[PDB]
Amino acid sequence: HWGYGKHNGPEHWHKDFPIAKGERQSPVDIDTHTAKYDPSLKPLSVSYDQATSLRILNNGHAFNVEFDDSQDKAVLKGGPLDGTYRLIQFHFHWGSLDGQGSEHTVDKKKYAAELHLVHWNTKYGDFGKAVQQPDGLAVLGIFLKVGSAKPGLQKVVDVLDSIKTKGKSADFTNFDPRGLLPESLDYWTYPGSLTTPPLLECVTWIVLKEPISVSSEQVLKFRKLNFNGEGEPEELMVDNWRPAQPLKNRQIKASFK
Ligand SMILES: CCc1cc2c(cc1OS(N)(=O)=O)CC[C@@H]1[C@@H]2CC[C@]2(C)[C@@H](OS(N)(=O)=O)CC[C@@H]12
Ligand SMILES: [Zn+2]
Ligand SMILES: [Zn+2]
Repeated sequence: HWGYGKHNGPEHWHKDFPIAKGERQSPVDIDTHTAKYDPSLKPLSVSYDQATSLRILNNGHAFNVEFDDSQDKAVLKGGPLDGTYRLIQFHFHWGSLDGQGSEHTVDKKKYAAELHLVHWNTKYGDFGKAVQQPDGLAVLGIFLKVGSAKPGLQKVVDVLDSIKTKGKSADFTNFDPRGLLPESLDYWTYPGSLTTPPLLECVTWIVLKEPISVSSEQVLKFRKLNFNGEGEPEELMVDNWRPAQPLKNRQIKASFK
């Protein structure tokens, strides 16, 4: 089964998922000097006030905080998008060291981690149908750097020991994702794909310019999670990120000067 090891990592994915070598794969390196400022781009609209988290799960790749997407309780709109996109879940990608971990890079710089808030286009009814569409998903990417602690992330960090291994899950209600956002919503945007199999090219990527800072203690608790399932040889869950892919015939647009 695909993973992030020497024998089943990103380099091996194309065998079971040919689209890994497609025309609009993600992540990609964001060259801030070649990114085009587009004055017609609109401010991003993040409406997370009625968000309803349900639980946190360790899927063997990363951990997911899921939300109730049966109503327009937490949506992303505006920016480069048309219509409404419902938040279904958020997860992270981190490294074994602070110098690596993010999937997207900025002028080749890699951050310690990357938060992905996944939303699907409401015009497609459900997430399953959305992924089969070129504009079915909108993933808000937010870089994480190590420094001061992020208060809004502590509730997440403290429950990880309860889902240490693959398959484990636990209730996780009333978590507010607004505590995970940086001050500015300035962003870069480009058409891409899921960064893990099935690697479907259904994503409008929106990557925030301003990263959030987390403490070394917080990211350390991320690295204590396991890739393996309970009762198996321990393999720490680290470096679950896919490297940058060829931009090909795409242009990264910036919402700010
Ligand atoms: C709905 C299609 C589908 C998608 C996804 C999975 C299983 C799926 O079902 S399948 N292919 O096994 O029948 C498992 C891994 C999922 C992926 C959708 C995109 C996800 C949330 C990724 O988000 S990301 N990095 O922002 O692109 C992380 C894990 C990914
Ligand atoms: Zn899996
Ligand atoms: Zn992701």
